[PDB]
Amino acid sequence: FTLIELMIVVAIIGILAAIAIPNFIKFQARSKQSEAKTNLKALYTAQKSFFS
Amino acid sequence: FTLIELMIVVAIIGILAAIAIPNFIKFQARSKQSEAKTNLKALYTAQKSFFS
Repeated sequence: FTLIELMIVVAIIGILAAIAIPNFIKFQARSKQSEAKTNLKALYTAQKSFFS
Repeated sequence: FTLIELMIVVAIIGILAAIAIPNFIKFQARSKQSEAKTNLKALYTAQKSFFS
């Protein structure tokens, strides 16, 4: 190999350092949203038993 | 040998002192021109790496 190849190697690692991956904060927000579901279903249950 | 031969020897040395040889300054200049080639290829390489 020669100088151009080696500079391209450096440039490629520079590219990978700035890659645009998916936004996983969206995934973690969807994980955090489950509190609302569980606690609202608990509200529903408690209301039904209270009415009964 | 005689006087004519000796004078011809002197004249031949006079001729050799003024012989017309190739112009070697052109060969020196062709040697010096290699800076441009090497440095322009380095410029090309660096431009390609920067683009990448």
